[PDB]
Amino acid sequence: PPYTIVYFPVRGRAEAMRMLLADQGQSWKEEVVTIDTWMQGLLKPTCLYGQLPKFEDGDLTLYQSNAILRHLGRSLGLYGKNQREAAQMDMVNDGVEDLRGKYVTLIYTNYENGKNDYVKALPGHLKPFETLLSQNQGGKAFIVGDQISFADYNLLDLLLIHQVLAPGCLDNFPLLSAYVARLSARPKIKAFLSSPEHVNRPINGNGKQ
Amino acid sequence: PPYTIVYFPVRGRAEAMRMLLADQGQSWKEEVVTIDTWMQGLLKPTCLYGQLPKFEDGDLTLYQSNAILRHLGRSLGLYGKNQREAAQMDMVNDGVEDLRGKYVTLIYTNYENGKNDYVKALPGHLKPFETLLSQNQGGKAFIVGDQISFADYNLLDLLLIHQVLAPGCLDNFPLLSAYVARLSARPKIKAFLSSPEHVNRPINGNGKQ
Ligand SMILES: N[C@@H](CCC(=O)N[C@@H](CSCc1ccc([N+](=O)[O-])cc1)C(=O)NCC(=O)O)C(=O)O
Ligand SMILES: N[C@@H](CCC(=O)N[C@@H](CSCc1ccc([N+](=O)[O-])cc1)C(=O)NCC(=O)O)C(=O)O
Repeated sequence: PPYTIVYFPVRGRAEAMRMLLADQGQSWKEEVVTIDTWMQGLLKPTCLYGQLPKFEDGDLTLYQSNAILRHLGRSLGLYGKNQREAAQMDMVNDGVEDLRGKYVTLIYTNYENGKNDYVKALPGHLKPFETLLSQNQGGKAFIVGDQISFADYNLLDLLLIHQVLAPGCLDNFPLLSAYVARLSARPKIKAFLSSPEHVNRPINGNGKQ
Repeated sequence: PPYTIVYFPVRGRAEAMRMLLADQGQSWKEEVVTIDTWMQGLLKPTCLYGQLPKFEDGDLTLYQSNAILRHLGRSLGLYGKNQREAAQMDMVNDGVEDLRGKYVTLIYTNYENGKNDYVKALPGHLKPFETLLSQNQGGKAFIVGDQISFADYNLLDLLLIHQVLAPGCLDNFPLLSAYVARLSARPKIKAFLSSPEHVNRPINGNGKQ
């Protein structure tokens, strides 16, 4: 710390790290970049991969949303208790990111013509996570183990935006449903989900959700 | 241990971990799954995400190539000397994974009509790595720190296949060129890169490269 988040005025790839920080009682500076400013072409070229979010831990400057989540999980005790749990949380996060990539393409490239096909293919993309919970204390604890990890925050965030995109996508996934309701109930999480910062912030940058 | 790689008869997303295991003097078993066997649909459903590669490390089974690479780095000491380097390495690997994703898209879904555009845009995608090396000991060591890490193996593999796709794409990147030659010169990698198993394995599933 101190933490600073440089990103567009949307939840997108910054919301999971925001929940994580919040749930851990951490504070951070918010450096919002409007599309207008972005198109000026002054910030983009100074970005490692020419993209946001950009993360600053004071001395360390980072890019790549998942790399940032992993850094936070590792430097905050949210990365499992051993090497086996760490490997599994990664396997989980990788799956979360694959689905997120598809979500983004849909939202920004073919919402109208693709949504119908997306929602229909969604169940087969959620099952792997339902299966992971069943194999872990009947799905009573977390995605991996019994302690909140950076992978949970990413998964939770991914499931929440999908419930918005398709209201009943978790109806056939008991474990995931309760899992979502539970984590959301967590004091600082529930509070984060109701804060104006979050509430007023659009999920995506094109007004689609 | 022991180590077992379950994947199609190609290098693709398994060559980097193989090269990694090779440079560490480690041996492993290969369970080659053919296209005809995969089409039977017996194995696919047993995969967490319905895809390969599948990795077995003793009683630990893993899916997702980058999760597998991270597991090996952590367990074999190829994940930096501290948190700062670990975060930096994930930032690199994620970058490598974004370009790999685009590479696969070109190869499998738009090779003939998109290659020109891809190669023309490639310099912009390689610049970040050149930059990363110049900021680390002037670029005489590795991608992050003074010790080889899982990120190097993934980047090295990606760079090698891009030289096959676009001969001389590293001509305008002195650090990245010398980097490849340097790492490819490592005795164990030098041997792997010329080993029959590696050589006899096509780069991708459709023969295009
Ligand atoms: N792998 C990278 C992917 C980053 C990425 O896609 N970044 C987008 C923003 S998230 C998606 C997004 C797009 C637009 C808005 N907006 O408000 O206009 C918000 C979010 C970006 O920087 N785009 C700028 C560019 O490439 O030039 C990661 O995980 O961090
Ligand atoms: N994010 C996952 C992506 C995995 C992936 O794309 N897997 C492909 C194989 S690598 C790309 C590939 C495709 C085809 C061949 N082939 O020989 O026919 C080889 C490699 C797959 O399992 N496809 C089967 C399916 O989805 O049903 C990861 O990083 O591991």
